[PDB]
Amino acid sequence: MVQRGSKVRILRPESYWFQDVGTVASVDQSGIKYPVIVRFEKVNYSGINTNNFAEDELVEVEAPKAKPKK
Repeated sequence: MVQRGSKVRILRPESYWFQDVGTVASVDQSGIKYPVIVRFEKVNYSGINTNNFAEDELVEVEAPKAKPKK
């Protein structure tokens, strides 16, 4: 589940930030090309920092917990 704060991988071959984990800034539910907003640290050929992606084009890859079960 992609909430505000969860980091996800980018699966958009068009996005300069392919194969990189960004952070979800906010989720808009009204009708846009990318309901979920993602943030990055690097830039691209256009010189951007934040963009918008769809949840289906993102994978959840947060730092796993170091404690399966005691």
